[PDB]
Amino acid sequence: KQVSWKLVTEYAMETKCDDVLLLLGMYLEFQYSFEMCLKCIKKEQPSHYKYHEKHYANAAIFADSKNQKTICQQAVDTVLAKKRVDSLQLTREQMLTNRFNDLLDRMDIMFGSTGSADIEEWMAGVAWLHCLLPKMDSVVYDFLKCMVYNIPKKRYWLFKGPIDSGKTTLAAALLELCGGKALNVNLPLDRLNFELGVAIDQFLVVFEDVKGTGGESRDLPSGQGINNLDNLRDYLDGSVKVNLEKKHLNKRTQIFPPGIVTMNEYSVPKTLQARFVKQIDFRPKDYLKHCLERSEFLLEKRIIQSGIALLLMLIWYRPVAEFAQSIQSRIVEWKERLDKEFSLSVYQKMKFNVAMGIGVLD
Amino acid sequence: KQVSWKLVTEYAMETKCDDVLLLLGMYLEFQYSFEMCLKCIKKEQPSHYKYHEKHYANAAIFADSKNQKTICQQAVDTVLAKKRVDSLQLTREQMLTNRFNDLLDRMDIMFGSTGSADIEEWMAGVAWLHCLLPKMDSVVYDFLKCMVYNIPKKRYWLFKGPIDSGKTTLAAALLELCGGKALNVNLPLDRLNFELGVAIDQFLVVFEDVKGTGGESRDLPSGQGINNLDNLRDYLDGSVKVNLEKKHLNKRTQIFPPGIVTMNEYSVPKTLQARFVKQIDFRPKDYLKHCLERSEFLLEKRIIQSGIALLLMLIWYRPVAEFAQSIQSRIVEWKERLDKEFSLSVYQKMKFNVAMGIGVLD
Amino acid sequence: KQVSWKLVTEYAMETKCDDVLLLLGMYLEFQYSFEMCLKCIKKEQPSHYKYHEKHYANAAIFADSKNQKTICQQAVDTVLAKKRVDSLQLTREQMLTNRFNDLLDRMDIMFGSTGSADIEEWMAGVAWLHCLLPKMDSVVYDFLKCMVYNIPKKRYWLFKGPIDSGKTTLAAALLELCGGKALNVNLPLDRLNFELGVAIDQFLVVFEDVKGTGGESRDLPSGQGINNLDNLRDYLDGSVKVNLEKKHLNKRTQIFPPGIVTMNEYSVPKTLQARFVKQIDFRPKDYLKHCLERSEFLLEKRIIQSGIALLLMLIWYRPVAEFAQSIQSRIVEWKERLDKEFSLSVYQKMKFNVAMGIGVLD
Amino acid sequence: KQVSWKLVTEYAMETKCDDVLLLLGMYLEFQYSFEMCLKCIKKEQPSHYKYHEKHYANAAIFADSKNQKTICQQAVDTVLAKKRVDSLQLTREQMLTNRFNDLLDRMDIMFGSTGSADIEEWMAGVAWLHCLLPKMDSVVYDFLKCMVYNIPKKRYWLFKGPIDSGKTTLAAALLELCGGKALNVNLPLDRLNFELGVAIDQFLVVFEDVKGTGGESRDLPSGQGINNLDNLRDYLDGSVKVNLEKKHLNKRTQIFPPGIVTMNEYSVPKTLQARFVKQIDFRPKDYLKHCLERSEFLLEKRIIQSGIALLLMLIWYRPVAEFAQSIQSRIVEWKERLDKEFSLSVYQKMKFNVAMGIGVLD
Amino acid sequence: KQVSWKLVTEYAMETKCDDVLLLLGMYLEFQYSFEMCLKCIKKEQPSHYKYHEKHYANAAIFADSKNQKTICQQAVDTVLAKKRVDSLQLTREQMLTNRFNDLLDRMDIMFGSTGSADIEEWMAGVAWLHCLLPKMDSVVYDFLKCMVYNIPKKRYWLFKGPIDSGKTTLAAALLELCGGKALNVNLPLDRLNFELGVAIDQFLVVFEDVKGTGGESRDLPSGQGINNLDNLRDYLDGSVKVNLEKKHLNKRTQIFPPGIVTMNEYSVPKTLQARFVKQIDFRPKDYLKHCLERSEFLLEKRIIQSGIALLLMLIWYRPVAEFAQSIQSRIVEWKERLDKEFSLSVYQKMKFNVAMGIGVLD
DNA sequence: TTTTTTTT
Ligand SMILES: Nc1ncnc2c1ncn2[C@@H]1O[C@H](COP(=O)(O)OP(=O)(O)OP(=O)(O)O)[C@@H](O)[C@H]1O
Ligand SMILES: Nc1ncnc2c1ncn2[C@@H]1O[C@H](COP(=O)(O)OP(=O)(O)OP(=O)(O)O)[C@@H](O)[C@H]1O
Ligand SMILES: Nc1ncnc2c1ncn2[C@@H]1O[C@H](COP(=O)(O)OP(=O)(O)OP(=O)(O)O)[C@@H](O)[C@H]1O
Ligand SMILES: Nc1ncnc2c1ncn2[C@@H]1O[C@H](COP(=O)(O)OP(=O)(O)OP(=O)(O)O)[C@@H](O)[C@H]1O
Ligand SMILES: Nc1ncnc2c1ncn2[C@@H]1O[C@H](COP(=O)(O)OP(=O)(O)OP(=O)(O)O)[C@@H](O)[C@H]1O
Repeated sequence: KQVSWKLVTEYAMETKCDDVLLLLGMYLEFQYSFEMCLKCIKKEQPSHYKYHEKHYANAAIFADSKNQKTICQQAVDTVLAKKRVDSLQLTREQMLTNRFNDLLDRMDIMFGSTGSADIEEWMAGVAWLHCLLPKMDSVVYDFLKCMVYNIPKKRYWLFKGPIDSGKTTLAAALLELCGGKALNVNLPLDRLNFELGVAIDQFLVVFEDVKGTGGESRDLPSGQGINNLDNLRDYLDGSVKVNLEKKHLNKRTQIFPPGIVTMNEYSVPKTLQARFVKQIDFRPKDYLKHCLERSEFLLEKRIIQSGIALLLMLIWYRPVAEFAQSIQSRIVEWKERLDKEFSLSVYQKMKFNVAMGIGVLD
Repeated sequence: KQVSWKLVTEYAMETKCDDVLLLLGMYLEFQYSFEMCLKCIKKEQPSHYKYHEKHYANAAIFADSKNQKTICQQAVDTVLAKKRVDSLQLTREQMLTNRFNDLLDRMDIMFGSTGSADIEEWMAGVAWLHCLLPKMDSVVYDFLKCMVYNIPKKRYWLFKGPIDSGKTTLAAALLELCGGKALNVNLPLDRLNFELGVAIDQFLVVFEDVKGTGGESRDLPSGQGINNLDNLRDYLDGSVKVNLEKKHLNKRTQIFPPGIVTMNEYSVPKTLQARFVKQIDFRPKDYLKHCLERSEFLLEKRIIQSGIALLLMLIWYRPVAEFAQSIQSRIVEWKERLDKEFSLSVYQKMKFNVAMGIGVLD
Repeated sequence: KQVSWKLVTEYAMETKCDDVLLLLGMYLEFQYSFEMCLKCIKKEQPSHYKYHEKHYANAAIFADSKNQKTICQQAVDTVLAKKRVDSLQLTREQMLTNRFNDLLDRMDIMFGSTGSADIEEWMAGVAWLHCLLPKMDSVVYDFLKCMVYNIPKKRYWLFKGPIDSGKTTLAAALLELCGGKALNVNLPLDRLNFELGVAIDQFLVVFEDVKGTGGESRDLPSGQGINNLDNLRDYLDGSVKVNLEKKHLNKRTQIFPPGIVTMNEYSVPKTLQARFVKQIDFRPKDYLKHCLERSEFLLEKRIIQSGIALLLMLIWYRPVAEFAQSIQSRIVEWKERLDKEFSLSVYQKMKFNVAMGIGVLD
Repeated sequence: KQVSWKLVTEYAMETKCDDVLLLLGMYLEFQYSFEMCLKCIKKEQPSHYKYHEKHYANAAIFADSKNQKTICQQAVDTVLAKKRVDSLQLTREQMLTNRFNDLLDRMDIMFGSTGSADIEEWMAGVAWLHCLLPKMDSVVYDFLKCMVYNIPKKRYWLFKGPIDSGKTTLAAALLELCGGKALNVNLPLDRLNFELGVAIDQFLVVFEDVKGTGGESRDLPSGQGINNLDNLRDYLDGSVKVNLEKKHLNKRTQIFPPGIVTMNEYSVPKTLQARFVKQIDFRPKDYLKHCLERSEFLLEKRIIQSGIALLLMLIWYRPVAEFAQSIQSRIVEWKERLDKEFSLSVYQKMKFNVAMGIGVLD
Repeated sequence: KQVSWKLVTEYAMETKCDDVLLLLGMYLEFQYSFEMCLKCIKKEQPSHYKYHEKHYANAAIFADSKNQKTICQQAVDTVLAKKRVDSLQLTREQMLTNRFNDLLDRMDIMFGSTGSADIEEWMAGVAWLHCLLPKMDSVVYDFLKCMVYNIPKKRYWLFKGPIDSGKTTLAAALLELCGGKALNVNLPLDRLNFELGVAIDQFLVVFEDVKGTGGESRDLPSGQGINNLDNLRDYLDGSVKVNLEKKHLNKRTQIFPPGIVTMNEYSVPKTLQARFVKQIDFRPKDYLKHCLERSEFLLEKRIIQSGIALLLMLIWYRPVAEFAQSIQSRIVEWKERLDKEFSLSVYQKMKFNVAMGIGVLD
């Protein structure tokens, strides 16, 4: 009798697991009899309780194997290969669809009866977030389209505002929605090339709080970020491929992803501002501050930064046809649930409440 | 007949051996006759005497294997896998339960029939610790709670006071209770960027004495930390995930852990000052150090900076319900032992000798 | 038939051999017929003549094997594994008496009927040696106690003094007496990461003649060595475990060994002086030079370097009660032997020759 | 009927071969019929023609093997193992006694019937070398004795003086006589760690023309060598065992070899000067150049660089009693052979020609 | 049946195949039937068409193997091993004769009826080369004999001249003539250690265009070359075996080859100046320039750089007597071909054209 | 995995 390396490879695929120890550990759990498994009876972790019965017989014989890490390494290679194929063949449209489908799957758990989350608290987050900018959901939808099209030159958005104007909050939320990375170009010009290597194969990137010079008039400390950027023109426009470092390893060539730039109100050289479409800017607004102060479970649960919160806002506001055709079925049922759960006047209470700067969950 | 790899792996799981060499050495000890194993008869180490008879026959065959380290490598992977699994499938509350459970196991054996320390020495330790700062047990319990929740921004406590004021001393014990690491930022900014990654997968972190700049106002050596820290604000508040830098080494996207700052009395820009939940002051105390020299077994045995002394201190003050709900069983069992073995009056005598700074024992 | 890996492993354990090439060479000597072995006949090395007969058969078959280095690798692992086990489970006393026993055993040879060197020379060495300092025997008792008791922060000693003050010599004797290890420091801190690997599982370590800074006014060459060590405060203080590198292997984490450091009389930072129990001066008591120049066998034989000279010094001065109990009869036995070979007059005659800087003997 | 790994190992021992590729290359040559082997018939180099006919049988089957490099590695391991066992257990006198036996064997071939060079040209070279320094052969005898005794901190000789004074020349012949390695320390320290790795198990080292600083006043180009070397006091002193690198090898711990430093006359800091027991001040000597110009065969055959020449000098000059007793039988024959083949009057005539600066011969 | 590893090794041997990928690719070409092989039928490369039909069947079986890279590894190591053997066992003269066989083989193909070299153009090259310095043929012969003798500290020639004086041109031809490699010492001192690695087992080296300092007096850019090279003084002298390394290889110890240094008019330190046996001063010359314009087939076919051009010059100018006895017969045949093909007046007309600054042809 | 590169 023999271990089926195939069945392990299935488990790795179905779970999208790609750490050889994470895989090895979880498969070994299945050696004990599913018949009595506490995690199963407690319906505790889906990547366990969905699977324990299926894999039981193979996991038992795997537990005797003299070869365990070799099997897991071949299984891990299979999952990395799948990512590699997808990265080079898929449309950007499909990638976002995949990313969206995964978030909806995790929301099925969070707000399922087994789940711990409260949909009303998360919806309170959407109201506060929606209030942050006029026509927030149109801003979000425009931004998403822009990333999916990745049209050259028309690729980069600028976020301006004072400290605590929320730009870092929203950037993080978008980055959690789409997937991507942040970068810090305030560095001197030697470190920069290794720094930029981070972007390789990412869907999206973000430039955090760049520093100009002479803004210390406005008490904004000087730095070189702008002067670095104003010499990175060819990366921003995305019109032609560039070579990206990574430490020790060889250079690789691709188009530098689209992205977002964030700053306090330093002066922007006219050369650089031409690189941006659609400069958004942010004020402070005392009532949002007072509201957070009276509904701190938002922050304490990290709701306001979540990609899940943005997805909920899109479902609440956008027409179904705006979603990619595959997920439209899941979109319909989530609209259905949300319509069933919040009658609109509930949401009007929440919005009106935030406008009064009182605690959104009155 | 041939070695059971499974039995070796059970022993590794049961004894939580991380190290291939440590595993190999101990398992080879079992090859001699259990039926007169003198180490067992001397009841020296549980890791041997609790297992030798059970593992004996397999250990005999193990000695003749041509392949020994390969068996041990796979067994060690099994233990490391269990860590990685738990590290992604638990509440912070569960982790503390496990941490405390294990320490209590050590107290059980250490103060057992093997009786290898006098509890009173630790109680003098507890008494010394408790007199350091008002309601010292509450300080532990509330800082502890604070670290369990990891609520954003409500995350950093400042410890301040002169040289040799015990701030370093306290943290070392407390960090040993919980698990985590120290850090330094008295650094030109590059060297900050090579520290950061030691925080990876750390439950908690601590800043060693921060050199502020311009310290020579106190005649303190100036160093870089104060401005660096304000220029690190988000790592404090733990609002949004990041990835962190050792030299070279790996990271996985996570929030920067909560923590503690320790300080000789440099200034703070109220920007950085606003980042904190608490200030707590320190000094040497002169009767107390004249007690230490009169009480030196405390320091010889290091108990003064054992987290065990904190665990014991908590058990003396806090009520059973205030504890991890299953382990509450063990809590009463130890409260029974402690309250039986020690009246409040004997504690008051120690506490009084502590108060005099005379050697705690009389 | 086939090689027994067991018998090779026994030889490695029994010799406590440590290097895989050394073992391979050592064992292959046994392949020749025992009956005529010249090394056996003329009793040159215990490591050979004790064993050739016992291992001849297995050595003959070993000499043919196509796997010889693999066999030796497993054996070397077995010796290393025992070291690792003992490093955790033993008391610092138990370790120290193990060390002393091997010295006693060697002396049973070196003054046995073979007795390959003449105890008078060694005692003359011991004379020059105790004559180096006030209370030298008591000073070493204080040192040894300190190293067993292994207290944090109060953990290391400093030697200071001119070129040829002898400080390095005394360290080398204490290093051998304990069986510690020695570490360079005058290097960049990346390279350090693997030198420190030698400190894994050692009773003790030493650092040497560290290049200070600003020394040039005295011709004293400044260097990175001092400033590098400014960082390493936990390693010195022994406040918590640190992980250490080892090559083609796991890293491992433990408290860093206690130790000492020596210097010629550089500057010292006020922050680091804070972390040594004891600082010791050394001087050109030039008449000692005059003697040794004229007593050269002591130096040629490295007698005044030998840890044996200190073990002899200890056997002379200290009461058997001051020794660890288990060996105490061996102390009597050797004490008697020296009394049966010497008297305080004889020592004091030699002592006075050293005091006179005249050749030790008349 | 497969390859005998034993016979391959035996050949490697006989030849004293370390490089696995050199071993592989030479052993393959034996695959063809020795019966006609031109390298045999022309008796070209002895490491072939002595051994070919014996090994041919096994060399044929070796040539078909699929494991070839693996077999050669094990044989190379055996040679390296032998060097390490000898390094620990022989007296330094024995090492040199064995070394002299090898050179004497080569002199049997050099001046045999194969007779590739005549004894008079080397004896002319001896006269040239003895003319270089006052009491040359006495200096040779002193140096050997110093290296054999290996007295700690009295281990190093400094060769100093202007360019083309001959210090490189003299160092070269000693290095051949004793066997050892050259090292260059002028390179940056971070590279240097692996340079010293070559010194493992070596008898002797020579550091070549390290560069100082400040002698630019005379145009001596400045460099790092002195400062690098001054980090290495320990390695010079031989007081204590130190740790040595190799690529992909863990550190070896041993005492670092003694030997020679050459310099054009930069200044030596006191701390470094203190570590040289002797210094020799070479000087340019016009008539040598005019002799050399008319004695070209010396340089072409590299005669004055051979340890062979120094051995011939010692045999001409020293009492038989100074040689280690085992060799003295051979010394008698070489003394006889020399006195047979040369008058003293010829040697006197030669040294006169040298003294005149003329071509050595008339 | 099974792959014959011996036959692949024979192919590698007979093609001198140093690179494992190049070997693999070419051997796999043979798996198709030679009977139709277009590379054979169009006689495109001799290292294919000579061998295809012989190796065919073993190529077909090799094409199925699962070990293909391992077989190529073994074959390539024997090619490397044979060079390693030859490096030690040949005389420098006999090496040079082997190299001349190899160039003379290539010349049989080049100037063959097959192939395309019109020897008229190459003889024009000899004319232009013979103009560059007085007594050109004597200069080349003197260099060759110097390289054979390899006299210690008389090993290096220095080429000085204005930029554009043919100095790298002449070096290029010598390097091909002798075999050997070019090095760049102007690198930063860190990289330099791996640079010198390529010298291993090479016969000759050239240092291109070393920058001095202060030559900005002529607008020579300054750089490190001269400083670095004087740190390598030991390597030039060639008396003793230096240590060399390549990436991931442990060091090899050998005598560093002789060679040429090229530079513009920088000042050169006395120490480094003393290492050169001969200096040659190149200069711009208008007639060569004006000739070369009207003679550009020389440059377009690189005749002026080729070692083949120098060989033709030697064959023209030097007696049969000066070659070694093995090649002398083949030299006579080439002398016969040249004298038949040309005549003095034809050649003299070329030199006359060049000196007149005409195109070489009229 | 070390090593090389990074890091110095
Ligand atoms: N309208 C607002 N008025 C006042 N405070 C606000 C407002 N919106 C958000 N904040 C506060 O700002 C805090 C910090 O948010 P965030 O880091 O995203 O801002 P930011 O503008 O990007 O800041 P910075 O430039 O300092 O990084 C939030 O946690 C919230 O408490
Ligand atoms: N309150 C106290 N009473 C008695 N002794 C104390 C007290 N505080 C500290 N000391 C002594 O000083 C030692 C050093 O304490 P610690 O390193 O924690 O102080 P620190 O304030 O962090 O010092 P520094 O700022 O100088 O680094 C303690 O371990 C203890 O021996
Ligand atoms: N009292 C003394 N007077 C003179 N010389 C002494 C004295 N004590 C020791 N020495 C000499 O010191 C020499 C070297 O000893 P050692 O290396 O231990 O000294 P050190 O002070 O550590 O020197 P360094 O700092 O140079 O390494 C010995 O050979 C010995 O002869
Ligand atoms: N004392 C001398 N007088 C004259 N010529 C000498 C003398 N010694 C050496 N020579 C000549 O100088 C050449 C180089 O000698 P050598 O390399 O030994 O000198 P060095 O002083 O060590 O030089 P450097 O410091 O430059 O390396 C010898 O080959 C010989 O031709
Ligand atoms: N003496 C000369 N006078 C004028 N042009 C020449 C001369 N020699 C060669 N040239 C032409 O110009 C170039 C100059 O020579 P070369 O290419 O060898 O450059 P270099 O300046 O002498 O060398 P390097 O770049 O190594 O310092 C040649 O390639 C050739 O085309």
